[PDB]
Amino acid sequence: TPKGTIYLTFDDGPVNASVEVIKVLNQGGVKATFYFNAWHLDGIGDENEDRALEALKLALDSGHIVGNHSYDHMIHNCVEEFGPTSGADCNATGNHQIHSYQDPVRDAASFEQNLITLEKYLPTIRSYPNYKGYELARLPYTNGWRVTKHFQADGLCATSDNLKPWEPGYVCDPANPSNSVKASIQVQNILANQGYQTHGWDVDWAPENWGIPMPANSLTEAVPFLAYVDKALNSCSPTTIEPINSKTQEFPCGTPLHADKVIVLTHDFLFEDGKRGMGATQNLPKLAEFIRIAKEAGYVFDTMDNYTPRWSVGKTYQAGEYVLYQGVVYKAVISHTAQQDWAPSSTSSLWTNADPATNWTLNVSYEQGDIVNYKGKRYLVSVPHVSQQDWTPDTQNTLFTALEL
Amino acid sequence: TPKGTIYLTFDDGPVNASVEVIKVLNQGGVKATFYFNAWHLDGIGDENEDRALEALKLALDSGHIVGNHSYDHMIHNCVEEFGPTSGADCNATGNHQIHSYQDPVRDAASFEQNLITLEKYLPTIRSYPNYKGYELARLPYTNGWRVTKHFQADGLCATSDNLKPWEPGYVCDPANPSNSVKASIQVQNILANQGYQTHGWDVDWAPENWGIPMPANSLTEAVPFLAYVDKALNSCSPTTIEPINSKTQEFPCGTPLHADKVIVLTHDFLFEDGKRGMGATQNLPKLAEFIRIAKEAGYVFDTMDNYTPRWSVGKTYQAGEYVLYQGVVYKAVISHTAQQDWAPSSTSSLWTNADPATNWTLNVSYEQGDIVNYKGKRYLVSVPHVSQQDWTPDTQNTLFTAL
Ligand code: NA
Ligand code: NA
Ligand SMILES: [Zn+2]
Ligand SMILES: [Zn+2]
Repeated sequence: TPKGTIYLTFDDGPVNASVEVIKVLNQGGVKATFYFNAWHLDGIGDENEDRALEALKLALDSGHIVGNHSYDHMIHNCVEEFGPTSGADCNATGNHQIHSYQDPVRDAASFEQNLITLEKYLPTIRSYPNYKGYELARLPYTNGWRVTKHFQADGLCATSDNLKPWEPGYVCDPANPSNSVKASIQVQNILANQGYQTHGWDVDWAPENWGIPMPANSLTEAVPFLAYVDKALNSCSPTTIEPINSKTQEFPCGTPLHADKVIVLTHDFLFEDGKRGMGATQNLPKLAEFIRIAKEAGYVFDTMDNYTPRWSVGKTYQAGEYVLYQGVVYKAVISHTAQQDWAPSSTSSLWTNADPATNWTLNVSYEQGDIVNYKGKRYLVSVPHVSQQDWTPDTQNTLFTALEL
Repeated sequence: TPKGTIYLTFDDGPVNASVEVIKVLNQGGVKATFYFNAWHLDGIGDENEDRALEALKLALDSGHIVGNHSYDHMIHNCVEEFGPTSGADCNATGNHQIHSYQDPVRDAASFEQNLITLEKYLPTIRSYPNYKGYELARLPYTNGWRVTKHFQADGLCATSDNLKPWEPGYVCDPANPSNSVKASIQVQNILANQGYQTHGWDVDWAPENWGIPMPANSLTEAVPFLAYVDKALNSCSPTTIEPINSKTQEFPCGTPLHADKVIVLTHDFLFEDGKRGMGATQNLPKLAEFIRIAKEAGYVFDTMDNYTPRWSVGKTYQAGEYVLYQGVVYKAVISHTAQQDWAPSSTSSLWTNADPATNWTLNVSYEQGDIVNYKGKRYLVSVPHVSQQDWTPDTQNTLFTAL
């Protein structure tokens, strides 16, 4: 039985480099998750991306999971007017992490636009079970988390209102986060109410040095990176990770769903021979080696659609354990062995709804102090209870108290 | 028992006229369904629409259901280049029904842009249980239907590639529909795979004559319209309705979910004092009276979120009866009484998935000849069976055969 589970996640695809990366994953006998920005398909993402559609098709046909990284990676907030050149413009200024989130509603809508463009270039995409663009997402620049009702946490210094995080004079106050960070929090919540889960990362496989020519060549080697993963295992990395803008300060250390698991973040473009260095030639062998020696050490590889285990007939669940079923998260009320007719639902007494959302819903175990949205108003939970059809916040003055607003 | 159930549906909102209509419903003690086009919120729908946001807010706060009629009512297909004036341009030419659907992928995407814009102007909209824009839709111009696996049917002469239905030389051939109609069928399928249901209508509450100086004034009066509804009840209206472009030729007459129900189609704009006539003054009284005399005649009013009854604990179901549960359609396998811990699902033994979709899914009772989509390929169902996790089409050569 294994040491733990590693989840390879690649951000910022689909681009040309993605193709060889995928092939390498297949040769290594592993699946992975790709959080995509569909603007590359439109050829305006300022990358070698003529093979974008090919790379999307390949990822899906190979059984890899596809999740939502938003349409334009929030570049519409890096410029005054978004257009075909905006990607190039933002790379010129290098202001990706400045004012990255502004209008949380418009920024949230970016993910829905991502859905549209993906289904535009590949009309059959929803026929792929491993297509999870409508369920799994990750916020650009941000190590934030919306997994369960009690497993959520934000990147409180992910983005800035002023200076870049490395510029001298940059200041990060977790207790008084930037307006950009606040906006990104709002984005998290909006996605959660739309049924999305969002995940951050435990370690980042990145250049050891971004300041040199050909920075991609400095990607940590396989063995040492495996060391970093070992240390990450059950060590609440998100709180200790560097740099400061990659931290998840209020991460619920020791939360069950996170035990024995390490989420690896990396980027497709780091594996291409191009403007960032000899990524393909130097780094593809590293990816191949890492997978080989990780399996050898007792690790298994899995994808983000399973990070929360999917409910399955015949398996025994303990009271308090979480599962994922038909897009909804549930928490076991009593220990038992699942059978055909006993699946989690809005009326099941064996399970309660534990989505990381804030809209009032059926069969949720609400605690005192909880706040839910309903029919355009906010309501404070005054009495702990399990919600039901008749007990809507606007008719239950004992359970809920309307707020001003 | 009631004589039947009427479902009032209002299309083409939200606009100024919507406000008073809603009030009339509220005064009448009834709920209704509103299929909206959000482009009015952007102020480019060529109507009195400065109170659009107020009207949407109101319909939701009043308990009315909101469904998806697409962002721009497909006006982007009525012009060469869609823009702020396109609504006006299309009303000028009157070419709405020509080339109405072209690229079905884009046209379907319109229904989704609609979601975005609605949530843009009302960020709290998803906190309304009665907001069903992502689940309930209706295609412009089209009396089409995606209800269950066995209850689907298209408006086969709804739109044209050439001539309008009144023009000389016009012919409608249900067996060889126009490219526009074909595209609209594809749109229906795409929405269904995204989890949508779509509904047509049984009668159309419209001007008796569009050719008079104030056509809105000719809206059928309460009594004669109530007669139309009496006639429509349990007599397969979609097949006999006029004009020809409002017909649903292959509508499943007698299908269980359609029994004792009449869906009324009308438009918000028909109840405004403006360019179409004295809609407010002349017609709002017709609406108010109709409700009164309808209830009196023994009808009850309900909304489209219940057209397929929602699964409820304690109720007894017969084998083959359909319910709606958490956005999915289900069919009872045997007669039973619903109980808390045994709800319809992808693993239930009491129910099978009966969504009107074409993508391969769990717990569907597949029949021989059926065609499903999976990982980019189409498969014929060679052996009838109930689907399950392990029996994916690409690994079960007995159950499925690639095309
Ligand atoms: Na979900
Ligand atoms: Na649905
Ligand atoms: Zn990124
Ligand atoms: Zn319409």
